[PDB]
Amino acid sequence: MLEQPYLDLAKKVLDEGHFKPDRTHTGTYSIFGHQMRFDLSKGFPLLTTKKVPFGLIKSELLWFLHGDTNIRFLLQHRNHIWDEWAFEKWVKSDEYHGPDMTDFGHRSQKDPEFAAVYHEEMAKFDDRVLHDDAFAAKYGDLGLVYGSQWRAWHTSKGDTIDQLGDVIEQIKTHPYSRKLIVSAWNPEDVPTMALPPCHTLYQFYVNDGKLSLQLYQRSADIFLGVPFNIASYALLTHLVAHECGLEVGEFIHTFGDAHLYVNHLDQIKEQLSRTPRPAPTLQLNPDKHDIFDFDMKDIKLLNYDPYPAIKAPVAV
Amino acid sequence: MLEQPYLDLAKKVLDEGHFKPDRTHTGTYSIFGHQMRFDLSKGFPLLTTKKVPFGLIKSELLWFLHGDTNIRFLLQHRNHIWDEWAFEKWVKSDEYHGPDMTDFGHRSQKDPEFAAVYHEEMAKFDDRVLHDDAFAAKYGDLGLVYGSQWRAWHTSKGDTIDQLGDVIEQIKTHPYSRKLIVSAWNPEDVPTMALPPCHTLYQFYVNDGKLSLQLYQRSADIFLGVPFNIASYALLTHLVAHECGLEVGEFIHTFGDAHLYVNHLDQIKEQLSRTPRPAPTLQLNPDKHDIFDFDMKDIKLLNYDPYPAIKAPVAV
Ligand SMILES: O=c1ccn([C@H]2C[C@H](O)[C@@H](COP(=O)(O)O)O2)c(=O)[nH]1
Ligand SMILES: O=c1ccn([C@H]2C[C@H](O)[C@@H](COP(=O)(O)O)O2)c(=O)[nH]1
Repeated sequence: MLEQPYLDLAKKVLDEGHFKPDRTHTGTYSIFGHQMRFDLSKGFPLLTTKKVPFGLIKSELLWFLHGDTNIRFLLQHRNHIWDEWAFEKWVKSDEYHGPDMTDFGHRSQKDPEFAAVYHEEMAKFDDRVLHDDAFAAKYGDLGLVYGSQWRAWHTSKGDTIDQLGDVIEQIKTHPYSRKLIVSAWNPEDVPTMALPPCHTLYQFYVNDGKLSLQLYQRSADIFLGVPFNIASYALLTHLVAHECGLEVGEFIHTFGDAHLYVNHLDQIKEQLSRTPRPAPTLQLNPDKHDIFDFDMKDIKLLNYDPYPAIKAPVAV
Repeated sequence: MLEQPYLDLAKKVLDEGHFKPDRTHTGTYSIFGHQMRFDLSKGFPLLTTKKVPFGLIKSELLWFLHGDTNIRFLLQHRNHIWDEWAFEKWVKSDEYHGPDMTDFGHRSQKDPEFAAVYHEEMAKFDDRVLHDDAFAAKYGDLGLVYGSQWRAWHTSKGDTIDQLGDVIEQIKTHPYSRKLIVSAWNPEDVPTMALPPCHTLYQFYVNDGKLSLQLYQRSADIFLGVPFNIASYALLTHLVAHECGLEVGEFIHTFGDAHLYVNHLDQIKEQLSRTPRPAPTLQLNPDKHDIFDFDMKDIKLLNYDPYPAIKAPVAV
């Protein structure tokens, strides 16, 4: 089945992943260097052996495509995937005067009541960003996140480069170019960042009128991370193909440190006992072609029939 | 045998590589996305089914390590791998007053006498760079080449970052870091360059006291390119391991566009009829550990017994 490569990665890490301690002191089982491919002509690689929220995937991707860096957009779509990042700044600001939120991420993980005051402050923060424009401009803007890296790479000369916009043009004028590359890694910024890009670099490739894309992910959470990562980039591959009038080829996913956190083993084992169902089909707006001017309604997933979702503790 | 992955790549591209035209109008057979690994504890991956000049590999690598960008160093070691690049500038300079060298690369490929006047001017150019310090400073310096990218990444703030020097430190203080990454791709520079980095990015990884390195090569010449590329990075893996006091793991080589130029098929087929011999063993100076202060004498290849070399026309 289409998603089999993912299940095969989960197995391999269980069988031969060496224990390797990580920064979160949680513990992991990892392997270095792995690659899997998905034939996008066979279907959309959104897992069926477990329910994945495609809505969070499409919204976040469009957010990236717009060159947006402000969370406000996301909250407007109920997408909270990045809140933790903006909320941190607020908490550590001189304007922040409320309950000490030190190590709130896992502190909430170890306190039902702390998580109460914490989920309270968070709910407030999200409200301000949603309504108070000046507050949003100050705390809702992540700054250095995929959107600016893809669409507004700051140059020494003081300008900004639209990597993605330029590459799409190159695909339209030199499809056989061996350097349709977009980077998210900037040695200048990487040192001072909290979490340097996990999706370090990706490359397009065209042949026989088909578009393929290879992604280099330096670090990966097999259980919680990967199911999403696959959907984000397979979707990007479709959008760019659509915009360039090409057929879709395959999404090649290359890994650096693929890992399983020790606290996801029972969950991963369970999923492995499930049998993949046919993959869903993706459908994009035929009339509209400028992918940068796309919105939710322009992308629809069909025939997605997953198994129930699988809950598991995030490693914080 | 140790080099089997390479032979397996050659086969695969012959069997299922789709014809794909390239910028040199030569013609190629390519595949997108491939990965092979070499267990460095089993030997050094310098091909035995064909003779490869390790001297050119060690000198060029040290050149990179020194953060050097001036060809002068290379010529001092009889290494001419980069001449073509510096020679071009000279030819197109206002100080250059001699035979028109337009498209000299392949123009020489189609004229025994042009190649004569051309090899004459080149021999002169190399002499000036070797003796005339001022000329070298002007034409012998490539500027944006691996050495400066690895060891002196120019920042907007006006500084220069030593990626490699910093990463080696991180390996010594946080070996389990999932971001021991060095990039050679700069969106700001890539557009105006003649040949953007083929070796786009590489990543270190440590576990069980062993160092592994994964390389992302966006484009590759299976026949003339790869045999060298493998040696350069397997050697870098050894040097860094040596400097950090770790054992050696494996070199994982990831590819974007792996290709065979149409004019190398008879040669590749011939090599495929050869049977790999045991791999050579690498030996580094035990007393000296600061790899940036290394020189030829500090690295020796043992028991390398290849088959005769295989001549083939370079795609220019
Ligand atoms: O889309 C994402 C984002 C993050 N990660 C994971 C990788 C690691 O589990 C953690 C980042 O820790 P470091 O790799 O930076 O050390 O987040 C993913 O797999 N997918
Ligand atoms: O160390 C090297 C340097 C170059 N190439 C090859 C790849 C392509 O054959 C050509 C570069 O052409 P473009 O890929 O940039 O389009 O050089 C290699 O395989 N190895």
